[PDB]
Amino acid sequence: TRDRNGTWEMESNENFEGWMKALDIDFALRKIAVRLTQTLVIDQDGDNFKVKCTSTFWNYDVDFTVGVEFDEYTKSLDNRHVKALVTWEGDVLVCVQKGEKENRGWKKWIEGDKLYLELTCGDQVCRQVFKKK
Ligand SMILES: *C/C=C(C)/C=C/C=C(C)/C=C/C1=C(C)CCCC1(C)C
Repeated sequence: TRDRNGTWEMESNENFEGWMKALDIDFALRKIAVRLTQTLVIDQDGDNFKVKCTSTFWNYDVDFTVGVEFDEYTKSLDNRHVKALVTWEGDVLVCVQKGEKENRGWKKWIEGDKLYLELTCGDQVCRQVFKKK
């Protein structure tokens, strides 16, 4: 399915520290973030998405249209400008963030009841799994 709509509660988070370190997020901020429980809210309407990842201190929001490049400034993360592009590869939602870091982006799959998110930077992959609330 290409559906991603819903409220998604994190069940597992693998190598979040390694991925934050690959982005050069400062150590002190990584220590605050690393085991915060995350909720991911996705609103999807045709090509248009609004994605909100929320925690206690610390949010990450992005809105985009599938197939339309957009500038992203990761102000609450590593504070870089990337040219982002989200597309479908079959039923996989794929984002490439072109910029300083190589292999930077994310992918979302659904399998069973569950949303699988892989965040990449350099040689690091962070694997998260969410259940729909
Ligand atoms: C499709 C879903 C995506 C791309 C969600 C990405 C979520 C993040 C990059 C969240 C990052 C966060 C940190 C690096 C610090 C802790 C706060 C978070 C969880 C919002």
